Amino acid sequence: MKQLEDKIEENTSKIYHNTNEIARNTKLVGE
Amino acid sequence: MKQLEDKIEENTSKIYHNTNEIARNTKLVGE
Amino acid sequence: MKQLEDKIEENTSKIYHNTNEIARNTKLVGE
Ligand SMILES: [Cl-]
Ligand SMILES: [Cl-]
Ligand SMILES: [Cl-]
Repeated sequence: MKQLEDKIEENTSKIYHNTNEIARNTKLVGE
Repeated sequence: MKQLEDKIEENTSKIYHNTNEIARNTKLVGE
Repeated sequence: MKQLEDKIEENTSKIYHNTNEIARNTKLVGE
């Protein structure tokens, strides 16, 4: 349970960083 | 358990939206 | 529990593929 919460959080962190990288790419492809 | 399922689903939703944004960027960088 | 671990892993896999696609876009927007 605690390790599963850990694993969920590792995913949440990866998502957070992906969102920020995507946002950078979005800006660079934008007019 | 139910809240953990919730949290997993919040991640799944964030991923879904990231995938669609990535796809938009992929198209805009494509020839 | 086992299915929840499954679901977490489905998210981890989606994230992995998103990270690689983002990286491709990052390179294509880079100088
Ligand atoms: Cl997750
Ligand atoms: Cl992207
Ligand atoms: Cl993601």
